[PDB]
Amino acid sequence: QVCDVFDIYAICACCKVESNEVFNNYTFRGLGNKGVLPWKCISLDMKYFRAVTTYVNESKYEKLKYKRCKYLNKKLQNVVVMGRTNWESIPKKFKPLSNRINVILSRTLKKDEDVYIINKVEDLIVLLGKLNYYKCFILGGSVVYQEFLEKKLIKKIYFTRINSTYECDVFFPEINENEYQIISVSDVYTSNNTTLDFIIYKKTNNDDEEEDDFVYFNFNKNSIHPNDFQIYNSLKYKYHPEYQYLNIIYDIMMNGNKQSDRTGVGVLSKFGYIMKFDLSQYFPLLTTKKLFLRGIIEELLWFIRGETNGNTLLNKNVRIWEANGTREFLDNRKLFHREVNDLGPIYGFQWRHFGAEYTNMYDNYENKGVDQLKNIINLIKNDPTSRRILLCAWNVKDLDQMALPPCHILCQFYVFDGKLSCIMYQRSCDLGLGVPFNIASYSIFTHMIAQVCNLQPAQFIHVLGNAHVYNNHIDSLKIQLNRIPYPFPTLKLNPDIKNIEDFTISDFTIQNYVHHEKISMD
Amino acid sequence: EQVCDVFDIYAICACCKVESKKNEVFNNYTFRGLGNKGVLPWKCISLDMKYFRAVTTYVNESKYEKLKYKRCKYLNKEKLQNVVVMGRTNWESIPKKFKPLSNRINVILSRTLKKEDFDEDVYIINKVEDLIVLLGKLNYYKCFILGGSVVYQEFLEKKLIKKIYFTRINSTYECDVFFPEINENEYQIISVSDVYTSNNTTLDFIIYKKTEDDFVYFNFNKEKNSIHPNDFQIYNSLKYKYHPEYQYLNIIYDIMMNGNKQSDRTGVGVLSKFGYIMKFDLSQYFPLLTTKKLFLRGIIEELLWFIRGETNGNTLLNKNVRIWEANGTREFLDNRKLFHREVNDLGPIYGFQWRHFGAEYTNMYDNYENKGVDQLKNIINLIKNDPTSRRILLCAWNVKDLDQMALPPCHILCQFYVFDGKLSCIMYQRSCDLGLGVPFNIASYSIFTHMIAQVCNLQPAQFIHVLGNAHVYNNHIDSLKIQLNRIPYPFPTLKLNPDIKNIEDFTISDFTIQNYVHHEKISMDM
Ligand SMILES: NC(=O)C1=CN([C@@H]2O[C@H](COP(=O)(O)OP(=O)(O)OC[C@H]3O[C@@H](n4cnc5c(N)ncnc54)[C@H](OP(=O)(O)O)[C@@H]3O)[C@@H](O)[C@H]2O)C=CC1
Ligand SMILES: NC(=O)C1=CN([C@@H]2O[C@H](COP(=O)(O)OP(=O)(O)OC[C@H]3O[C@@H](n4cnc5c(N)ncnc54)[C@H](OP(=O)(O)O)[C@@H]3O)[C@@H](O)[C@H]2O)C=CC1
Ligand SMILES: Nc1nc(N)c(-c2cccc(Cl)c2)c(COc2cccc(OCCCC(=O)O)c2)n1
Ligand SMILES: Nc1nc(N)c(-c2cccc(Cl)c2)c(COc2cccc(OCCCC(=O)O)c2)n1
Ligand SMILES: O=c1ccn([C@H]2C[C@H](O)[C@@H](COP(=O)(O)O)O2)c(=O)[nH]1
Ligand SMILES: O=c1ccn([C@H]2C[C@H](O)[C@@H](COP(=O)(O)O)O2)c(=O)[nH]1
Repeated sequence: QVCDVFDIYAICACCKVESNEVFNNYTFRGLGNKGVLPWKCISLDMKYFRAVTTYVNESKYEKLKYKRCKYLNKKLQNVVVMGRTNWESIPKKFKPLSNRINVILSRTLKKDEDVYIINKVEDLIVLLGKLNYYKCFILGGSVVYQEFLEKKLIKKIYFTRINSTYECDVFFPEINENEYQIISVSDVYTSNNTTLDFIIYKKTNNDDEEEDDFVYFNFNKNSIHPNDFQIYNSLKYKYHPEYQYLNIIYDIMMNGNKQSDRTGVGVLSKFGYIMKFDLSQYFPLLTTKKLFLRGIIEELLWFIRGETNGNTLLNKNVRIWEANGTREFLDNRKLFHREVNDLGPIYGFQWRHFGAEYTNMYDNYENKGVDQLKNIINLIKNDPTSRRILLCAWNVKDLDQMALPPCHILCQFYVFDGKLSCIMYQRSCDLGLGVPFNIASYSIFTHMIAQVCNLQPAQFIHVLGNAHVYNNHIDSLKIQLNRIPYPFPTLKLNPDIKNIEDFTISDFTIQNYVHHEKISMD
Repeated sequence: EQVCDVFDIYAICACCKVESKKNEVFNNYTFRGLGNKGVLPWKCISLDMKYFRAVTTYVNESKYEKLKYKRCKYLNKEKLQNVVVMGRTNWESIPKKFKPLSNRINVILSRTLKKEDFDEDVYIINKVEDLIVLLGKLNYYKCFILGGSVVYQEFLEKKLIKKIYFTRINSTYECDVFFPEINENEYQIISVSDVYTSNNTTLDFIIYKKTEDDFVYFNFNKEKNSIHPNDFQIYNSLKYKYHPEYQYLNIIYDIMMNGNKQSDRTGVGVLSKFGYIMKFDLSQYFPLLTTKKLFLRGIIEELLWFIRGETNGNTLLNKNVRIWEANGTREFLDNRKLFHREVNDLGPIYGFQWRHFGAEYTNMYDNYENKGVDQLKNIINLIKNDPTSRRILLCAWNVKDLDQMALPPCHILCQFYVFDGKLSCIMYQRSCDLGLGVPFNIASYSIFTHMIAQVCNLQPAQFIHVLGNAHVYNNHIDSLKIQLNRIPYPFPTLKLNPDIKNIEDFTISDFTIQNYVHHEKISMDM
């Protein structure tokens, strides 16, 4: 086939377009608006474009030309192909595209030279056949893209997913998932007030003596069916940060220890993982299934007021703590003298009143115990290089009085160069149902603390102690592992809030959340 | 072109330590024992046999034509098996059932015996040069010199070895023949394996050496201190850095190269990073760092004092353990606003939180029996009676008591994990002095894991070290540059007196560190 011989690739940047809402690859399809780009200026895409359409490997060319000659008969640059409309839109100082053989497909133009013009697609394969070039990149225009994809002349699409909405005239054609497959996903980035990532579609099939040393050092190296993780195992580059979560799921399914549970539910378990999410580049809200945050934010606000009254949450239809406050749950816990939905000295109490005698959920605890939360905020503002900036919910004295002992043992904070990072240590991690919400909670918490200390959020670092997958989440997680993440959304806080106690539900906005379908984990 | 590169001649050996401990010096020549009375110095080390088999039988057919090409070129010409070469004494030592070595072309060096003296499928050669002639006329992948001391010695001196695959057997036996002293300018270590236990010894495997476009695109955005670099020449020369000690050393390198400059308490300045995990397999080795000398008497006395629930610094000072001396002084306590604290009364620190969390601290002499929560007793009962519990945590960070402590704990919490009769331990460290504290902290929580495992009738599995604020002191940088260019030794082992059934019944004499091999003392302070 002619795209393998001549190495014809497409490179495009697609934004989202105006009108639950359902998402798919076609979500990202905006190319142009009235002759020009639909977006202001996205310098990381500009930079990826330059490096991709510029890169040549002279050491690799011998093989390309042999192939090209054998198929025909016998300083290195790439070729770049544009439609006339596309060519028009390009400024001036960049106009004869640097270090690239500029080919222009037009039925109207002809002429300068060293800069080629072609009347038909077929007349590109002729020109390719007569040039020394490394690879051929189609820079498009909708029409150019439309016709090259129709003719099956594309080996890979280098597709930038610009995760924001613009007014658009012209759209990338709908890539058929039967003709092309995604093999690679980049890291997620923030450039010019949008997140974005870089994915690669490929056309489907329808002094190395230290290599033996590797084998020698490997001389001593679960009824899951990997063949069911086909999309997951096929991917070459899984750099999207959502793979930190998905890879842990894969590791527990493949290598996890079979253990029984309180009920006899059964888990696969492992011990000790770290995930790190860059809050400067994205908000890490899982995209491989639908996640809701109103509950999560109300829980955090409830913690921050130091509440222990489950009814405050139930009256707002936040039901996270409902099972933990029933008569039966508290009686099983030997809390015979505890009122229904009185969760005892849990998170909120330990954050605002650590060490105070707990009475009931209605008592006035003002100025009682250690206000750890106010203390960690003062340490951050007045002693940011302190290695003592910890918020601890694990009150050993109070554990038996809590509806249950906290899963989220502590937060530690780190300040460098006006930036705030947070470690949270979780003793017990329900990878299928809990951990996704848990990453979102403490990611939101890191933004709130950062903003009230006039700092920028940097990393949220999640340490997993007992890390388990429920045997009844395994089918749902097989489905989830075979979905390709989308670029992450962004979190906006109302910028007016400079005190940790002044946030309300309306101060929080998730932007550009693109996600696959809700999964019922059981 | 060199004969050893055309014909791909390698040596493979296993060397133990030899007969003669207080102020003892170690170097690569520590591991030199090859044999005793015409057999091996040790009974069975089955993992070394497994490794020897895998190296001497492995072939990549799809790389042979390339090697054929090269050999023909050099000689002026146009199932695949390795060759193995043995001295006659070596051959006679091998049990009958193992001869000739299966799936290998067997070659024996002899003058006294000829081919009529052998029943087996073997080539007899009476000089080194006839080996080279033979290799020139055989189809084979690689050639392994399996020794004899006389065979190794004559193949090294003649520069006919491209690499030595060297097993370091970290135990002492009676030897009468020895591997030649390797010349550090002829041969250099390029690679070091994981550390293993086999047949009640630790061992590792080192290698001496004779002295895609899509990937590029996804790295389009690749950008710190680099304010000492390639002072790490040996560190950076190594290809495979698999010894678990590199978990420690690689974090040091990461902090030096990418660390953030910040002030701290003392005002001495550090390089800092946030969030690391190390994991040590206590079933396979005791991770006592070997790139500098460490002593354990003090850290074991500290641990026993923690378990006793003690806060009296004078108890350690009377055993000549000074770990807590500086945090016990009038000036230290007064600068903490502990004006009403007696000298060396460290307040409600680790041992108090482990035995009496929640009790009102009075003084270091009070009897706190049955006050506060005995967390230590609770986790031992949880491990025995509820082993799948996700609540097996021992926590020293008592928020209420922080200001009463000489200083707040660095070692915040231990979480335990039980599967299949093995105990693992995560310890979370809020603040980690990589150059001085962390080496001791690894050894301390590794021993604790052993103690808890034994008293709950479990075997130790992993000690998992989580580092929060991980820092290198600027005054330690030159000392750590030295340490990082040192090649780790196979780790020692830890034995406990097995008669101890209760966490509280341990004493210093119940602990033995065997086969500690290390580089010399470093003063971290210049
Ligand atoms: N987001 C992205 O990655 C990219 C976006 N764009 C945007 O898209 C728009 C440009 O694309 P769109 O309007 O389709 O225009 P195109 O660039 O696809 O241009 C179409 C023109 O190219 C010529 N042409 C097309 N097919 C042939 C053929 N088969 N043989 C000979 N000539 C042919 C004709 O020129 P003639 O008129 O001379 O006959 C045709 O009118 C702009 O808004 C631009 O900024 C462009 C590139 C990439
Ligand atoms: N730990 C380890 O990795 C290893 C240990 N060993 C141990 O080493 C000991 C035996 O080794 P060591 O005593 O040196 O003896 P060797 O195995 O080195 O064999 C020595 C004999 O081989 C013959 N030989 C050597 N070189 C030549 C030559 N260039 N030309 C002709 N013949 C040659 C001679 O045999 P002849 O006298 O018949 O001419 C010589 O006496 C044993 O204890 C064995 O268990 C051996 C290998 C590896
Ligand atoms: N990933 C990706 N794919 C695409 N195909 C396009 C794209 C979009 C429109 C026109 C062109 Cl030529 C390329 C873009 C966006 O980047 C642009 C767009 C328009 C002009 C432009 O300036 C000249 C390039 C200078 C240089 O590379 O040195 C850069 N992104
Ligand atoms: N790393 C390393 N290098 C060495 N050269 C030797 C060695 C030692 C003595 C004789 C020989 Cl042939 C090889 C050893 C230990 O060798 C042993 C010991 C016990 C059994 C053994 O298996 C031989 C048959 C198994 C097989 O290969 O099929 C090999 N270790
Ligand atoms: O914030 C939370 C609270 C709970 N869990 C999950 C982990 C376990 O499945 C269970 C806690 O049960 P124990 O570990 O207390 O037995 O709830 C979380 O993942 N996150
Ligand atoms: O067991 C210990 C005790 C102390 N430190 C080091 C870390 C810090 O450099 C210092 C205490 O730091 P702060 O209290 O200032 O965080 O002691 C350790 O690494 N481990």
